[PDB]
Amino acid sequence: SNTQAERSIIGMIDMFHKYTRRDGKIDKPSLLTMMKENFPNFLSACDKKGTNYLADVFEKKDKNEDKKIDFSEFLSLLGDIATDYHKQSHGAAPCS
Amino acid sequence: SNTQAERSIIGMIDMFHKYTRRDGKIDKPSLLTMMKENFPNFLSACDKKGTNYLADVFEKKDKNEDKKIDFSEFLSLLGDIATDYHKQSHGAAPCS
Ligand SMILES: [Ca+2]
Ligand SMILES: [Ca+2]
Ligand SMILES: [Cl-]
Ligand SMILES: [Cl-]
Ligand SMILES: [Zn+2]
Ligand SMILES: [Zn+2]
Repeated sequence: SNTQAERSIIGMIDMFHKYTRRDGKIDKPSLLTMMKENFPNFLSACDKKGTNYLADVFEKKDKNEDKKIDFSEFLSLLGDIATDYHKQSHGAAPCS
Repeated sequence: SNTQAERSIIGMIDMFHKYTRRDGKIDKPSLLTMMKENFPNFLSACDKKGTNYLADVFEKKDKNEDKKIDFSEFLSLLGDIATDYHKQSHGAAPCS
């Protein structure tokens, strides 16, 4: 029986696999769809602050500039999102 | 209403906060406890392969050698765990 933490991690792999193309990477329109579908409250908190997270997320996370997001770059994105939530838990405003 | 993905991320912050000391970092015995409590099936799969993940995890993840695991180093650990699960989902053996 997996724990909540283990299920969470497995769920992130399964989420990545909803959006990959045949080359095992996520293209730009698919990454935006993934964000809208899985992080809509995160995105809404950004909006309220005047920030359109989807304007630049692909360009910021496509570190090797191959116009795809691979699993390592996907993990980096999740780490950015987690870092925002962590800042919020310390009293920061969202999407700072 | 948060989504499953957003709840997962928030859950990782709350998990980090179960184990921090006053300086907002996780010390070595606490990190091992966190692993045993939250990733026991992950650890058991390692064992079966002949790998004791807890022998070196602290030393591998304490990148700045301050004898604490801060949030950024905690995210790196989660990314290692996710990368293992991702490899498994592609047919690799666990804890490779
Ligand atoms: Ca890329
Ligand atoms: Ca450290
Ligand atoms: Cl893939
Ligand atoms: Cl903290
Ligand atoms: Zn994959
Ligand atoms: Zn904290």
